[PDB]
Amino acid sequence: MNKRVKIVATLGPAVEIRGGKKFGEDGYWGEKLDVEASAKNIAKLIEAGANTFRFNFSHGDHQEQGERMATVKLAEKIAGKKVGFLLDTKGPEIRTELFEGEAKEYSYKTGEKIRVATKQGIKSTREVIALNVAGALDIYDDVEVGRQVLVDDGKLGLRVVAKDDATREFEVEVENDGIIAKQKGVNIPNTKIPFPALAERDNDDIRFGLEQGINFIAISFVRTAKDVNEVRAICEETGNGHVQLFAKIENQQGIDNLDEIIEAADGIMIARGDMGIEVPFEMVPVYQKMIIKKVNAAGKVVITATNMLETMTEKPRATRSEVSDVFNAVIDGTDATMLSGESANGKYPLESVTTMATIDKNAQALLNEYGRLDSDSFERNSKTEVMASAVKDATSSMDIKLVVTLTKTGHTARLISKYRPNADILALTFDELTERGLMLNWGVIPMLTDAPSSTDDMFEIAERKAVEAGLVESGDDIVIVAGVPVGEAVRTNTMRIRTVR
Amino acid sequence: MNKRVKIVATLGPAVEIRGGKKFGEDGYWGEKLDVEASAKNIAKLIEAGANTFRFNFSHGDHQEQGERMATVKLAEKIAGKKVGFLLDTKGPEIRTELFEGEAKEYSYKTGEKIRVATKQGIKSTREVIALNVAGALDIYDDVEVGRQVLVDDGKLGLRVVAKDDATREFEVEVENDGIIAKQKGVNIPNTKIPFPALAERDNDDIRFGLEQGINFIAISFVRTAKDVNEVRAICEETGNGHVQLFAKIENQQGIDNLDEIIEAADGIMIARGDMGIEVPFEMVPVYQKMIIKKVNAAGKVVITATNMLETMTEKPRATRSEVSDVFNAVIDGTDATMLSGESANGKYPLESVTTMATIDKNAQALLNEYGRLDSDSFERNSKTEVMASAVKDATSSMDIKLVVTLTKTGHTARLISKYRPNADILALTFDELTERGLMLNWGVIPMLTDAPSSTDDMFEIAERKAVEAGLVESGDDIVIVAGVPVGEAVRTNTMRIRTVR
Amino acid sequence: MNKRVKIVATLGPAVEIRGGKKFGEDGYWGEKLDVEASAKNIAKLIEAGANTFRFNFSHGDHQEQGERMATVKLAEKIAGKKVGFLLDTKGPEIRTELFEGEAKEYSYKTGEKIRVATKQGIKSTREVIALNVAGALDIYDDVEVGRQVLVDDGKLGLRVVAKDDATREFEVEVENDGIIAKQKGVNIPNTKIPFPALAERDNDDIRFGLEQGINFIAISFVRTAKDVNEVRAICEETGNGHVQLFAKIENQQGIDNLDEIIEAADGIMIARGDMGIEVPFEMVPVYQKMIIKKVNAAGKVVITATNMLETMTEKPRATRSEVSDVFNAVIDGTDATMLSGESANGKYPLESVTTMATIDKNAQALLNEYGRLDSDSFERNSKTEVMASAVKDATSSMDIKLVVTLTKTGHTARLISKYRPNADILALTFDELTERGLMLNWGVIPMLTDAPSSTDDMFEIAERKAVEAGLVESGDDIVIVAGVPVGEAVRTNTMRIRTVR
Amino acid sequence: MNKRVKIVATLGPAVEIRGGKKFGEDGYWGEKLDVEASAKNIAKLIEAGANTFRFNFSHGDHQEQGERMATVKLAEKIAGKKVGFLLDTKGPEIRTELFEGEAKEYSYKTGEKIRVATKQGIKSTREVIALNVAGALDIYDDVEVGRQVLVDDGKLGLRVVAKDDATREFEVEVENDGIIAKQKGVNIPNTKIPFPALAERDNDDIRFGLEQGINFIAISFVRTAKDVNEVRAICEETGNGHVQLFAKIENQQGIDNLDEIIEAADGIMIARGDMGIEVPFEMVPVYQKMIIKKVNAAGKVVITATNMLETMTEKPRATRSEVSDVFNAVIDGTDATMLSGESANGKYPLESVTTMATIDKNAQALLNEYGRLDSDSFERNSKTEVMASAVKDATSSMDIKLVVTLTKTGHTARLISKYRPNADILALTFDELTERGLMLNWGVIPMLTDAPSSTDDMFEIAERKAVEAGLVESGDDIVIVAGVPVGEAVRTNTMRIRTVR
Ligand SMILES: [Mg+2]
Ligand SMILES: [Mg+2]
Ligand SMILES: [Mg+2]
Ligand SMILES: [Mg+2]
Repeated sequence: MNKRVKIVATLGPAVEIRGGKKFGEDGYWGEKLDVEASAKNIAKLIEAGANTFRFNFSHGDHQEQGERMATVKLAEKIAGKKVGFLLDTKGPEIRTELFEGEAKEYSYKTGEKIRVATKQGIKSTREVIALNVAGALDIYDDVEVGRQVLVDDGKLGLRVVAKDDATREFEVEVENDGIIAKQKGVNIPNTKIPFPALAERDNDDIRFGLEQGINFIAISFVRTAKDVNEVRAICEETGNGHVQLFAKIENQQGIDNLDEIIEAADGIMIARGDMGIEVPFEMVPVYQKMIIKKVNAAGKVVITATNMLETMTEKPRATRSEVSDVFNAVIDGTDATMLSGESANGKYPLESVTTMATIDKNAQALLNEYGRLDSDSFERNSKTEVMASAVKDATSSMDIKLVVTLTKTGHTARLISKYRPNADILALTFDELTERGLMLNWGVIPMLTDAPSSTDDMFEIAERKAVEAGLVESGDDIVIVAGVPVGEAVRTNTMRIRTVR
Repeated sequence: MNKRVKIVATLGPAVEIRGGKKFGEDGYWGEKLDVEASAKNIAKLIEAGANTFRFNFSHGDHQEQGERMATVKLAEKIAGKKVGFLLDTKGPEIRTELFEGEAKEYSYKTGEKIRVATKQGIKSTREVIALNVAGALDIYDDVEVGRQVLVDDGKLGLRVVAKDDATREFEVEVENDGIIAKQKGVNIPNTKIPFPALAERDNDDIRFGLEQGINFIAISFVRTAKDVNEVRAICEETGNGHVQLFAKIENQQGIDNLDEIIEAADGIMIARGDMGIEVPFEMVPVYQKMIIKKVNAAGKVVITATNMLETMTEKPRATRSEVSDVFNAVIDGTDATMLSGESANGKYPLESVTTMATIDKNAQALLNEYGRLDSDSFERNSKTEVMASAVKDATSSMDIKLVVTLTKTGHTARLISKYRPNADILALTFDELTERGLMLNWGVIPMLTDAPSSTDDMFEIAERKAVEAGLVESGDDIVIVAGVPVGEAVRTNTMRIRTVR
Repeated sequence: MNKRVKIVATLGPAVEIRGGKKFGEDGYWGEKLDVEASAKNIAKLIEAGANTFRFNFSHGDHQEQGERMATVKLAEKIAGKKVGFLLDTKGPEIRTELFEGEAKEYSYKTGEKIRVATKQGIKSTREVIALNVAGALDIYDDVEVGRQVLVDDGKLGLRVVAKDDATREFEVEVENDGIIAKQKGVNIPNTKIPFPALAERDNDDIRFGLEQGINFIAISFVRTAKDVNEVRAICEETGNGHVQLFAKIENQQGIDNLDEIIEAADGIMIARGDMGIEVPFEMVPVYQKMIIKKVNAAGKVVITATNMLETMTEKPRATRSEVSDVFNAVIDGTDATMLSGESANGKYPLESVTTMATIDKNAQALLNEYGRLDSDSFERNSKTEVMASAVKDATSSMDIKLVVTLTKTGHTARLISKYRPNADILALTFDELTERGLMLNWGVIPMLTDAPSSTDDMFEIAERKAVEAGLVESGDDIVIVAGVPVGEAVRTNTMRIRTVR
Repeated sequence: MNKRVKIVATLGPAVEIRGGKKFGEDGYWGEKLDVEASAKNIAKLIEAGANTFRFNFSHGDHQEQGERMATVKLAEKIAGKKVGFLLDTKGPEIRTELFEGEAKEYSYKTGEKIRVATKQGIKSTREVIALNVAGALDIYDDVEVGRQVLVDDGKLGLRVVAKDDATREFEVEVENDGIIAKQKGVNIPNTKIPFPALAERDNDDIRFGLEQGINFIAISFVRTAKDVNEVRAICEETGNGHVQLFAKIENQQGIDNLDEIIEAADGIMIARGDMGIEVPFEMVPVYQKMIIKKVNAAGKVVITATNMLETMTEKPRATRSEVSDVFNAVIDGTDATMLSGESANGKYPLESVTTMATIDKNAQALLNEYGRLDSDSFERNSKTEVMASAVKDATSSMDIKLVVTLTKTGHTARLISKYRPNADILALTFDELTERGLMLNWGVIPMLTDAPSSTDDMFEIAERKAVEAGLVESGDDIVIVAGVPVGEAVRTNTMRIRTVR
């Protein structure tokens, strides 16, 4: 069987070996990276069914990230299977500042009264909490009395009951017992802090990433089309127009402007962590279903991500609720699922990938009977639409082992992908950028080949590759779809059903 | 603007000129056929939408029929358009014998008692009626007391009330006021007169016909598959495998065995004349609809025939009932309509064709909304069915001006024909037998061309021909369907939607 | 076994006995109506499936029509079954005037040149034709050069090639060999002769008719809603609100304004005679199907009329084309079929009815599989529509022998009628006007009974009547539908499936 | 809005107050129960939307359980809303024995070798583990070499590599690092230990429960129909035939025999805990979907249960994966969801109920567009089926606020429940057993009322109750469904749509 649902695995130290020393062993950070040993460990993740690696630019300097990408390049060589490179921007993050006296955290109780400091550069005390705002913004005038400041995944709330113009501070009340640790996430819902469309740090992060060579960018805290287009401008400036941009919907502004953001972007990442704090917690499953449906209708790529298998950071087997969650992400019709901590810094990086894939394959057995995605709802008054519909009805009506595309831009592959055929899709292409850019599209198995001389040659090549890759043998039925001639920039116009000789 | 429903026109004297004298004028039969001027009259029928000519071998010797076929051959050259040649067998006909004293007809009254003579060779009297049974069969032992002998289209009935073994005669009672003319048809329902599967006259008629060159044969009074296969054997023997056989369903045995007859034959002719006498009169519309449905499901050709525009034999304009009748034949999904008397020996042969075509085109504008044929009912587990389904859905979903196919055997053209696309079907072929054999298939325009070297050449040829024939112009969308490669004996597997340059 | 399609039979002399003498026998017109023996003949029509009688006020004075209505009243008492009374208006008819010298008809040839006289009161000559225009209108100023004057069912055409202002005449050319007899119909297509919305003769005809007691009125040559409302006003004035008005669509203005006419009227009569002359002949089947569809969607009654079984005027058995025509009227979803000449002044009035019913019952066995009416197309946002839908689905899903309704206004019966259930509809009512007014609605069997005291009593009455009428026996399933309470003016809201005890 | 999805809450100490002392405070078990104070706390759970309480007979003696049920009886009085009483059997549980020297647990490492003791009565050592098998069964001959013994929720595995016939012990290897605590669950998959269909302890538990008064029984570890029928026998013996039996599918034998078990039982409980250990972990979501679908098709009740909101035992807010899991249980079309530990012994009993309900209401907003259950797939050739389908289509086609049933046995309520109307269902009934037995049926709001005298009275009562309960006001549309007359034992036959006056 072929895992049709794509996997994004966040890379980190959990895979990286230093002087024969694994993550957790003391003075690990002291020793230097063994590139060969980690690449061998990364190769086991690729084999486990990871399709793309995520470089989270919230943590790690350019040296750290760029070296990691160099290791993956060699890991591809060991496994002999390519994968996509995804960069994740820090964006307008707010964190709790460091504590005076190397205090790591403090405990509070409900009813307690404390202050939050809007001044930048200063350290935290138990009595006053200093915020690290990205790009050193003053947020004093942008958060009002009665607003809510949340710390460590929204687990601890502080209600703003007064502002002091004298010190530019917020007087807050502790809503529940909890811990305020240093370097923890801060969220302030139902606010519009005037963060730039593009902050200078994120410009640098992307430019550094584009220089190393990336296939994707996930833009954090996308509020509007403007935020996506400011990144698009850089990609086109640097001669990286092939880079596909995922808007991360992390907040209410993102949901309100979802329609214009989906138009602007090449896909969406459902960022459930930040989203769960910013909107009612019991409403995240509603937005997850709605968002996947609309992105699919735009023919674009959706990633369901964050806390998919949270517990496997610490424990070898997931909870029944995590397994259910990953299971229904496939049944809503997500293109891709994402491991963040599980693969970056947990104790079970390879098992988390193996757990996620096995669930992904089991759900795809139930897609036919239970799948929430419907191809019938789509418009059918255009040549591409009737041609895709005919391919899907083929796979519906017969035992079709494989749909085989020859695609210059990969357009045909995204078209058939969108219709969710009851078959694996071979996407044959003529350049590596197009090959690696198709890695997150549902059911699509990208393969590099030589351009065809003619339509008959095209049909020869398609059968020859699928047979050589071992995907089909004699007696198996395949569908061959293309914009003929493939060399010219024409959209899908041709379909051929072939019994493999 | 392209008549999708085919027209079968019965040929006869009505078009034939003799010493410059039209049929009806004084001593016409004396003078010889002015072939050239006759062919001009047949040419105008073709130009007015006739697609096939019927040679009814019930009337006319071989010299008469063979001459007529020669005239049509020259008529196509005048028109510069080809048509199919259909032979209709006499079959197991019963007729009233000639009258003593050159009397033409006799009048009877209800309650009158008379006799019917089973002896062959003898003449008719007013008081005793002699039957001309095909091949001089004795029917005394095959007709029972209480059976019913019908004369002149079942307009006059005679009940058998007694048999006389001495004279081998039937004592009959006249059941309604009516005329018994000489040479009128005789029908006996609910009987099994043991006529041979193939009678010696019909073997010779077909052999003569096959020698001249015919594309179709209509077998009269088909009771069983056996009757069809006896004719099939001759076609195989003589090297005429390409000849397509229509079973004429003219009787109860034919209705009961319709399923095995449809398997045996290449299509059906609904013979409403004989059928109306043999079955309840008010049940003819039930059998017409049922038969069309089943023949379509077998992918074969159905012809609705007899009294389609009866009154246009005598009068320039048809009745509103006749216009209705031809109209609903198209809406039940007949491949073809047939004029018998209107074109063979009527006063308005050309007007009958013109009236029939205009009705045919009007009905075809209502086929989409009101058509009683449903292509969704068909099985869809095979590559021909999914490929035809995709062609039909294309024409459903877009403005498709033309479906174009390249077919060696014509299989693809019959396949798309069966699915009744909302488009004209250009069927490009490589031999005249295949061209002429496609002439009765719904919506199919057969055209001869050269075989394609390659699949891309195939796509070039299809667009080039449809543009040259004036069927499509620049900007128009076409579908191209084929079994690739066209030279190999493989069924339909390839579909291309092409914007005509 | 219950004829669902209603029959309208035109009454006339063909059934009327005079001094024991049938119509046709010597000096028939001299002798007086033997009412009792005539009523016996009308009784056998009702028994053979006539549901309504048509009094055509084009021919016959008030004395003649009023006597006929009296005979039908006594005919129902002989049959012990009731029927509806339909009056047909003369309307803006044009006829050829009487000939000088008691000449009955004259023969012309193509290319002949003659004149048509616009003066009123004058007689016809062979060389000059005088028109009898209803209400003595001058049509000289309302007909243009190049227009076409048709005589005897549009069988003979005269082209207006010149006008003479001096004599106020049209110079015409005979366009085909044909007869101009006296008292024959005259038609001028593509004209707006300014006939009044309601002419004084038709006001008096209706007033006379309403006085006798009629259930329906067919308004001839309806051009607009205005023409229908002028008649509506009289029905309201005279306390005859219950009279249901059928617009006869006889012309182009009627076709164009069909939408506003269907809103104004209680149903439509498809008048194929006049319509065939006024519109292209081969377009009559298009308008018949379209009109039936729209009238059904308005929940109203459609009657397909004229030349349904033409030949049975002269001959005992119809043509196969006529049987086809009446057959497809039922399959297009006509509520009723109408014999005009066949029952009014033909040799086979009772046989015509018997032939028509037998065809009607045969077609109704094919309505489920082939019926071109679709009740799924109807809007479903209201409680009547969901309630009717549920009744139709009940009859679809189970063997429902009968639908039984109790209706004060008859609204529920028209509702279920509109949805064309696969069941007979017993409509129990509380007054004769409502009983007789339901007689032309498809599948509805009107029966008088006593109002119910309660909903449970309603369910008792419905089962008791259907058992007593012999429509259902023990073990049979029925559906009971009503607007509860039946006494209150409320639309259908209640449905009960009952196994008959 | 009305929570349509039912909630089962497991009751326990977390709600019970002892000498003003809550669970966790030391020497709590010492003090006696305050009945009034706990009932006040249980009343807040009922208000929070708990519909049924589960008494888990694995933990607590008869004194403890029977007192708890007495408290709930008073809690109903405080809240003034009734709930169902569900008893859960211990069944063939295997637990780890107590440890010598009051050792609470021991730590092992992979590769370690230890023995498992099949002798009963004996205590545990670190070197030898003693099993507490229900009813003191010898399992030595029923578990084979190569089998797998799992402890604490299958988190620690021991592979059987040898059997010692001398001591009747299993030689085992530790598969993973883990803890073996005392009184922890033991599972041995792919074994058929010959536990009785009914063990003497479970007979006593049920008989004690039936005496106190229960509405439901959940039978643990159902393998076959036989296991369900042995409990059915007791219910009928004791005059408790109204008690509804849920088979808990906890094992492979249960899944293999699911069809015969669903026939035998009144519903199913998906017991995900035991099931997750007994079958592949990644396959629990597959069995959850399949099981819900089949139970629905049988018209029976399904409960999705175990670890629905696990983390809320310790923490005030659930994980995003738990919220997703509870969300998709509603979207698969579960009748009911279940809290076990969360409500029995966690720190957040009332918040767990409130969390579960809020999720349940949010999912039911998405049931219309995304619901996996389909009413169209059901048979429709029976009176009840067409009547339910008509009710569902009503709610589909209009804004129906409420479906109102009057039901003697509650049959009509289960019928409409099964079709999952887009409306709340008032189930009006005449006895408390029927009222409390309907509490776990999806969307059903049970209410006691007086029997109706007549059908009209029935329609009065239905509107009057729904208006008095505040469920509908003037202008709101309701559907009233019943087997008329309601007093007689007849299945559903009547439907009425009423605008609330
Ligand atoms: Mg985030
Ligand atoms: Mg014949
Ligand atoms: Mg008229
Ligand atoms: Mg369990």
